Amino acid sequence: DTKEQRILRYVQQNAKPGDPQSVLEAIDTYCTQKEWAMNVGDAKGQIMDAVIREYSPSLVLELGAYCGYSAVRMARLLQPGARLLTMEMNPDYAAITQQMLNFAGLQDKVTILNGASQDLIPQLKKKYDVDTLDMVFLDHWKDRYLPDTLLLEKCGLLRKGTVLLADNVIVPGTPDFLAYVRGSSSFECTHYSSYLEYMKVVDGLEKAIYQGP
Ligand SMILES: CCNc1ncnc2c1ncn2[C@@H]1O[C@H](/C=C/CNC(=O)c2cc(-c3ccc(F)cc3)cc(O)c2O)[C@@H](O)[C@H]1O
Ligand SMILES: [Cl-]
Ligand SMILES: [Cl-]
Ligand SMILES: [Mg+2]
Repeated sequence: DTKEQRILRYVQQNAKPGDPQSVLEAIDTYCTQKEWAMNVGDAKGQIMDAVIREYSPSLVLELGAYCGYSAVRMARLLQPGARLLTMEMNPDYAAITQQMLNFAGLQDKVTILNGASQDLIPQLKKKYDVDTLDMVFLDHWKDRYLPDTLLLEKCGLLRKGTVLLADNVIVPGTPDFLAYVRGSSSFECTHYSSYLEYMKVVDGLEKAIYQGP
């Protein structure tokens, strides 16, 4: 058994099917009382909720689902008919995420794509019928934030006004990404200071809005 499987089982044993908030609470409780895990957490999660409500995106991409905590957060706030695509390379975690979303009742709003972002991003247009993305949440390996931002642009998936939202810009940090977006005329950036999930350690989210080529 893995820690990720243990989180899923705790939600199944302690939350209410079809109630996303109960799922989020259960995961937070497990990760605070039993075993830490790299979910975005409630502190940063409340900032993400405020961003999602401000922008009301019709199509969101998440890079790195993990166990589906942030996918539950985001999908529960989507307007009716809006959609989330979430990419997760680890097949075990992809299945956990699918089951988390099923449990929460959010499965009709989300598509969980099992594969690496560098493989799946170039397929979005033709295979997933994407035109452009309204919002992207970056939460995968930190050294892939910049490569994948640049791939998304190459592939034509960013429009003027696409909102990038990046986790962990302080801890662990993503120094190439952060320097790049902050220094580029192609992005307008805002920093939201917060705390690392389940810890009294400063972290933050970066919002970087694409300005066009
Ligand atoms: C290969 C790049 N493309 C990818 N495409 C799809 N899924 C990918 C990809 N990379 C990684 N994944 C998945 O994203 C997840 C990985 C995320 C990496 N995150 C972190 O390392 C992380 C780490 C911390 C952290 C902070 C403090 C610490 F002391 C220790 C760890 C906190 C966080 O919030 C984090 O997000 C996994 O589910 C992984 O399988
Ligand atoms: Cl998460
Ligand atoms: Cl937290
Ligand atoms: Mg993170």
